[PDB]
Amino acid sequence: DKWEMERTDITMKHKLGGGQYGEVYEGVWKKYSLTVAVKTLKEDTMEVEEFLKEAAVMKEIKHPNLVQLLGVCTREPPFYIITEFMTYGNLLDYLRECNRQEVSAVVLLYMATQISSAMEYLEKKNFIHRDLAARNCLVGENHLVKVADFGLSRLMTGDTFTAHAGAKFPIKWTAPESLAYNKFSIKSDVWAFGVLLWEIATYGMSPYPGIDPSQVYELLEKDYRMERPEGCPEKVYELMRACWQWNPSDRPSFAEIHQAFETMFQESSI
Ligand SMILES: CC(C)[C@H](CO)Nc1nc(Nc2ccc(C(=O)O)c(Cl)c2)c2ncn(C(C)C)c2n1
Repeated sequence: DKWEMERTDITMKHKLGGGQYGEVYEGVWKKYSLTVAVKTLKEDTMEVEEFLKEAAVMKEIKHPNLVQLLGVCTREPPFYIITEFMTYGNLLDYLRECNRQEVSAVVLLYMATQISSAMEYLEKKNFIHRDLAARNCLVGENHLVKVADFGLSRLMTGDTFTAHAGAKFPIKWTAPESLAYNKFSIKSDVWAFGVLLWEIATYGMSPYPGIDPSQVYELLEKDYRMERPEGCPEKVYELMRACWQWNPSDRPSFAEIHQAFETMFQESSI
């Protein structure tokens, strides 16, 4: 493909971190004097074909609020996925460490608007994220937020996919039908978006504070939901609650969610 790059085109600068399936490095694409992010493959955590398929999916993604693929190094090991660099790291650490006078209520609305826009695009393009959380959103200059998209899957909007036998999910972000039946759809991303709103509203607090993850399912089925965070506008909390409807079909679409946040963002600025 025209996405293939020479390994020598990039010079690594610094290791940013990395966890589950690979490390992230800050690098420089010398030919364009451009700072980039390089995703490596951690052997024994993820198979080569599963990693190459992630890159194939990213090739098709083009949105201002979705991390842009720049190139890939597949020919031989180690394999790399080269994307644009997001200067301030993940949204979780950013919210926890920020100056709340600078990152005010309007900036929070701005951030939710950008995320919902990326999700509306995935919904329109027949993609599912399956890992929406603040730690998977990246921040750039002037509160620019982009959703990381390594784990995207092709799924016709409305269809439900089933995860593999004995799959582990981050319980507190996972929709009840996904916890109980390993069923994932755009509606399960709507549920996770609800949790992401709560992380934004609390400036990076951990959801279901103090609650045992093994008791979350039973609580959700008995209609327990996180309460309205301090300072959260009731309209924004009504949206979280609409995202947390037990029935997937009762949850709003990302087009409706995006429209609601766009209106509130325009109004708050005015
Ligand atoms: C923990 C690592 C892996 C990080 C945060 O989630 N991932 C991570 N961090 C990024 N950039 C930064 C920016 C600043 C810092 C800093 O502290 O100075 C750090 Cl750690 C990373 C990044 N940019 C594009 N990507 C794509 C690959 C989407 C990134 N993934």
